[PDB]
Amino acid sequence: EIAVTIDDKNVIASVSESFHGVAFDASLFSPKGLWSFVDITSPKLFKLLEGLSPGYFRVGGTFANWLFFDLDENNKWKDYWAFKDKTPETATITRRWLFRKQNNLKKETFDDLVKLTKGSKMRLLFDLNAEVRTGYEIGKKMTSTWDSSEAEKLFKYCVSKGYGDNIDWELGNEPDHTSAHNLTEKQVGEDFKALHKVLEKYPTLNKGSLVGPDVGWMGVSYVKGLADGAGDHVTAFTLHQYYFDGNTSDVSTYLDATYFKKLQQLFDKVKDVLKNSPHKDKPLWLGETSSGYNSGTKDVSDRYVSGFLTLDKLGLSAANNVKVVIRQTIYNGYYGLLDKNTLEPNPDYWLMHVHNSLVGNTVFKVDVSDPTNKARVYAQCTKTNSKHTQSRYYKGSLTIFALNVGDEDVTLKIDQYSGKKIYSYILTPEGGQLTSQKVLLNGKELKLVSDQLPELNADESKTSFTLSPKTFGFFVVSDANVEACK
Ligand SMILES: *[C@@H]1O[C@H](CO)[C@@H](O[C@@H]2O[C@H](CO)[C@@H](O)[C@H](O)[C@H]2NC(C)=O)[C@H](O)[C@H]1NC(C)=O
Ligand SMILES: *[C@@H]1O[C@H](CO)[C@@H](O[C@@H]2O[C@H](CO)[C@@H](O)[C@H](O)[C@H]2NC(C)=O)[C@H](O)[C@H]1NC(C)=O
Repeated sequence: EIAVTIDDKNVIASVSESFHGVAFDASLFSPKGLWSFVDITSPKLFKLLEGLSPGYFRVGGTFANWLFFDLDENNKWKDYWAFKDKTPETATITRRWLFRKQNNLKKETFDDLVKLTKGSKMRLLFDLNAEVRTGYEIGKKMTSTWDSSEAEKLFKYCVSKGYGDNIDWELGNEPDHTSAHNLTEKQVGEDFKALHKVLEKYPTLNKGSLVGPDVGWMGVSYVKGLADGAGDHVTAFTLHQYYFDGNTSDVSTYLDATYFKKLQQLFDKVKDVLKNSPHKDKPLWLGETSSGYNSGTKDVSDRYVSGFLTLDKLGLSAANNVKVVIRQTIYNGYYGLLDKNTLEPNPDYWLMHVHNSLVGNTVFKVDVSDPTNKARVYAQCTKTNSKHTQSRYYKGSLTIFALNVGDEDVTLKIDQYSGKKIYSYILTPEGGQLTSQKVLLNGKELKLVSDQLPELNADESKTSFTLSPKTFGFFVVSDANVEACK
């Protein structure tokens, strides 16, 4: 029904081996530390994160700009206007600042995060506070300089504990959108230059990635500002992306293929802003991404139907040589991968785990004949070393994956592999309901067991590349014997 060509001869991208990531929002902290519901210690969580490994665990977001390591009564910043209650005098001087005062990142919570990420083969990507600044004068002096004293308190603690081998750093978050000090593109460049100079003093903490500036399409000027100011010291540019407002959306929004292209346009805008930069080919990460902003869509974005945009994003990012995709959030909000209380995995968790199991980092271009875009196809090399695929598929195997938001059955006519052996991994909702919170792999429900991931049951009843309406899945062409994959 649908014509599909895969150019399996030309590698268009090579993503990170650590392609998958999850975000742990800094809004999980309070002045007293984590909210009481937050679980970063259950064996269960270690097993679920391992299922997305090797990957990234991002601690960050808007609230990172009022998080304080080991907050006590003597803290340097406690008497500073941006970290006190709003006054008539400070009420109109900021860019959308929330005046939430100070949250506490406790020593033992930072210990637990290092333990969790090390334990799960995840890197800890920590979002440092950018709104601790000197030189500002209310109503007189707009300019202000990043003050590294807070970051160095955490760096000294890391060195004291022998932490660092799995820690990556970023600084601030969406400065274009929310900022006490109205940070400019030039200031963010200067901030990253200054952080890189500090990290030079902590060599055990400076071997991983320094990424920024964590902006979406309205803030791409800050990517250019960061490239100009500190580009020679930045590993990768972190981008943020959401297709729509989750709060005004419903089940139909999550099936709407007109949204797909929003992601491509973000990548095009970044390439354009960088067109006159030595850093035009700097790796891009999605450092914080989901379908709906404003915490997603209640009782929708934690359900099966979230999977369509989730899968399209994973394939289109990889096709654009975006190295890392960090999903907002591991839990909390309506777009959580897990239930925040039970850690029970939502359908998007299972979709990411299956993608992580079957999909390697070498990427090919897929030409698909469907001007409607209701059917989306991607092709990358089968991952050969996942607990699933180890000694099961071998280098040269191709993983094709696809989604179908149409209300028809589609057959992908992939002539060039006609007569090859197909292993199918088809994800459908329990009870046929798009809002199901339970997902079937080839008719079997995916679930844990004494906190163990279930074995993936491949379906060897091949024959064609077909999707039922409103489904997605992966097809491993075990004997594709693709040269680029060897
Ligand atoms: C910092 O930026 C803001 C926004 O550009 C400036 O103006 C304020 O914007 C906020 C919301 O972001 C409004 O609620 C305020 O009423 C606006 N204030 C005005 C119009 O004065 C703000 O003046 C800027 N501050 C400095 C120091 O330049
Ligand atoms: C859109 O936003 C509002 C919050 O501003 C959500 O309504 C809240 O839902 C929570 C439970 O998740 C309740 O505790 C609050 O009382 C609700 N507040 C209000 C003001 O209604 C709402 O669920 C969101 N809707 C969607 C579709 O995501």
